[PDB]
Amino acid sequence: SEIPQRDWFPSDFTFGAATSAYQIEGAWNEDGKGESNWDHFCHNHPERILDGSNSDIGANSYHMYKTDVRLLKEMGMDAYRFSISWPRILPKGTKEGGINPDGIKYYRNLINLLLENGIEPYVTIFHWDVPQALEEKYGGFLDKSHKSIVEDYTYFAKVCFDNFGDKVKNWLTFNEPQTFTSFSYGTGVFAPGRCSPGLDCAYPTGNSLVEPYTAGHNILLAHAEAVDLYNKHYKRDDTRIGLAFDVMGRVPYGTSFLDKQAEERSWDINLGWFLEPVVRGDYPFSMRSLARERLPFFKDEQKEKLAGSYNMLGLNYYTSRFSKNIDISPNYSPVLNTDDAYASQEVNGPDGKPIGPPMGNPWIYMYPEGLKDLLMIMKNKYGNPPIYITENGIGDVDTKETPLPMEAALNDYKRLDYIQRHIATLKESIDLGSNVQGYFAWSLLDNFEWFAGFTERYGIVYVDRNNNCTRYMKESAKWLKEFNTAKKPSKK
Amino acid sequence: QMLSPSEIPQRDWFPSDFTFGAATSAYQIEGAWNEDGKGESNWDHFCHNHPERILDGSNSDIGANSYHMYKTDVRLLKEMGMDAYRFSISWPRILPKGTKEGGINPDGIKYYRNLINLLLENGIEPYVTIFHWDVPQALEEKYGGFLDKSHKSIVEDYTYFAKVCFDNFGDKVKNWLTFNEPQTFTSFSYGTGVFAPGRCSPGLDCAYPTGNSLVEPYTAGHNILLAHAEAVDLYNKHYKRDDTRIGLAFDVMGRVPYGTSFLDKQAEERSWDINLGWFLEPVVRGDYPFSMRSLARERLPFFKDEQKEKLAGSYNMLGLNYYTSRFSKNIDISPNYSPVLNTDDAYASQEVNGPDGKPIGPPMGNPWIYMYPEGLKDLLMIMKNKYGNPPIYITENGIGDVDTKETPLPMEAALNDYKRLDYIQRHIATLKESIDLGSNVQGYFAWSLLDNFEWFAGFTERYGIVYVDRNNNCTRYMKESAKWLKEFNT
Repeated sequence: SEIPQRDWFPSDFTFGAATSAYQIEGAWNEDGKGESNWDHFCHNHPERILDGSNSDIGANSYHMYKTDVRLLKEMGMDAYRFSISWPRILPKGTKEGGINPDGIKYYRNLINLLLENGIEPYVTIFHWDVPQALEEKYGGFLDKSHKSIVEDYTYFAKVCFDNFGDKVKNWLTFNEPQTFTSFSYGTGVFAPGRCSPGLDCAYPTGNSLVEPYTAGHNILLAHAEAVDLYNKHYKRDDTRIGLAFDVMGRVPYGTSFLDKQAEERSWDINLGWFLEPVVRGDYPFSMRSLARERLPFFKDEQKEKLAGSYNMLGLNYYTSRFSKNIDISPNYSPVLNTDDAYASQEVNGPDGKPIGPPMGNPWIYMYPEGLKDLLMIMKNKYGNPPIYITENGIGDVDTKETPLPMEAALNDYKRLDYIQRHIATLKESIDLGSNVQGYFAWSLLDNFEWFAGFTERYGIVYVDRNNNCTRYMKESAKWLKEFNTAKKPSKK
Repeated sequence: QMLSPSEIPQRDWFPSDFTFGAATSAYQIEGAWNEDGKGESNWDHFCHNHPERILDGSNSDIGANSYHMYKTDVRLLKEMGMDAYRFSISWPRILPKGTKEGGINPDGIKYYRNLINLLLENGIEPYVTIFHWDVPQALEEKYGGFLDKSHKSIVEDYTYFAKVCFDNFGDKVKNWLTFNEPQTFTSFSYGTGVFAPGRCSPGLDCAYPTGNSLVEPYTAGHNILLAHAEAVDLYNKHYKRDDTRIGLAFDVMGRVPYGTSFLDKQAEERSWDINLGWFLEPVVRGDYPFSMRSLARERLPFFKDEQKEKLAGSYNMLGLNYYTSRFSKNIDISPNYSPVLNTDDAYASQEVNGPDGKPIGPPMGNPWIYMYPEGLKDLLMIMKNKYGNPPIYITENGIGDVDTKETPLPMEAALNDYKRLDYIQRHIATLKESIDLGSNVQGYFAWSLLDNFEWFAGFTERYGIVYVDRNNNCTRYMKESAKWLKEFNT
């Protein structure tokens, strides 16, 4: 059968689940934790969240992590990817502000419990939760000096290396810098909600063509400094560090050679943006030729620290899009930073049919082939470095007007089928030379899905918010459980 | 060097309808530069006023004296069994003042009709290049020729010259090429300035460093495209017959990524674009390559919709002048780098020697030709897979034997041109390989039926398959290459 079996993959292969701090933790202002950009955004603009909710409680994992670890254990996961709340560790976001003991202890307890149970931690240092104190001091990642945020982020990473480096062997400095920059300062659907005048976001007094690039540049400088620090004082033979990129596969809209060029520019604007800098030390050629002065140059010293600043890389894959060419002409001018790719990303092809089957929410269309394309690109174009699919899954719609019955939410067969197909694609990719080494289902738990609030459940484990956030294994989780039971069965 | 007799191309390797011929250009072989009322050209002017810009300080006042010896040229073509002969028309020989009001020169019309008729008499099909770099000096002084900032005068004057050609030769000519190597013409004439009028950007070494190597080449190229579009429109609407065809020929050097980095693949891409796509894409889809627009920006003119419409599909066939290839190496956009020449807009260095230190192919003698037939195959695959697999003619292919005063080439050695024969045989063989791969190539023209004036190289290079003794009344002598071609076609 083509249904994935654990013996399809090497003994060393890794299978886990993933979450992020703001999305599952709760205890937003408990035990000294400082306010983050998201606490601020949700509390100030509930109307910018689909269901007007916030993650004050989320999945209450700050108090229920032991149940989280138990389920991970029961499912036989090899690893668990989670993030550290910058403001829970440093309430004022700086060294000056001081470290929060309860924050350090929370993560220390989680990490130790995971390891004791034989589950390897894959820690995301920054998963979009910027301490509000930094946002107010210098705009956080919008820091025009390119110094303040780099120093503050670097110290944050230092505190993580100092307090957890003896137990953590896998680090991810940043999660989806492209989504973060483009959504936060481009379309403004993410905190702080900035965008160009004329666009519909909470603060249409920004610049979608510039701020996303300013933020991205500071993120890359911060990543380079943190990795430099790591390699000089905390690096160990068995530890790895990198970052995770959000990536949607790209496929030519039509047959014209122009759509092939459009496709290339789209991989560039989405993946290339942050990938090429850590691979070779600079932005993709296409981006420098189109964004021009809006895309900052790197000093030679920065280019050096940037090139090769990873031991592994994560890819968060969910869907794909058809790329359609847009010619450079006097009748076209970019509005969003993503418009600099001179191509429109389409869900539907020229025949009026979606690239793949819709999975339920507004943007996820199933197209496993896209993942294979992505892996072949990493293999053939970017040196075939160690790759971990740090995120993959779907969100089941559940709203007040369209309630999702718990029994139906638990019988998540679409998610199961989707997960199985992507794991199968990983096997096909491996048989073609891909250096992929692990897979993480996104959302061990149903959680706060940013601007979607609680309208989408991505968990393999159901969280009953109506009843003390009690957890319930869904069919997907149960299949993963049997899948992980043994590396190599006997009889699959 | 020169291998296996079982590899030697045979005529039956190609379809009965395939076309094999030789090629020349007006200024290079005609001579009679000011005879029978012929007007002065940009090249007459350049060679006369700037002999130091020509390797041996020569000029083509006589060339191969084909204006008078064309009957012998036809004879040789006939003897070699050539199916066709590609030659060009001298704009100034037809229109001394390059304009309609300047009048048509009856002696010019006569000359070409005699050549064309004699060719057809001997069963040789004429392939006529309308413009082969010889602009009437009168137009150059009037508004700068293709530098016309109005983008109207030159288009009108060229369209009229084209009309005179269609009117007076269209009855016998069924194969037209509007322009020869537009990229070479624009870049060399206004970029590096090695070609007449010899303009370049201030601070650069050329006869007239008062131009702009980042704009003039594009202005000229833009006018050339508008001129081509107009001429083609005119042709289709008044001269096009079911059995006649029109197009143009592009100069093309193959491009191979320098190293294994994906960056060199992209550099190779931009290079094919700046060299070939610059003029190919406009005639294929009505606009310049995306890469060029993203890099040259406003230095690359926009087309009016009416023009994009006339440009798109303005050809029934396409010519490719192929001689060698280069390794393309990436150059990043940065505050430390600034383009100087229009060709620098491609952000890539063109290298002869690869990362292993070996030349892309064996040197053929002159300073730039390295034998790499595989590059021709790469080119035909691109044409087939990316640009609609249109009918293709290799309108130029060959090598130039160095023959200077310092190091004179013994005539006997000049005639035993085995290196050229080898090169010719290998590229023809490559056409057979490309055909088996789906290429829609329909013909091959060895460049230089005769040793001629090789532009800034003067007479230091002999590209002919037929030797021309300029010392003894420009007498012609068959070289080994010609003798093999004779056998090939028989």
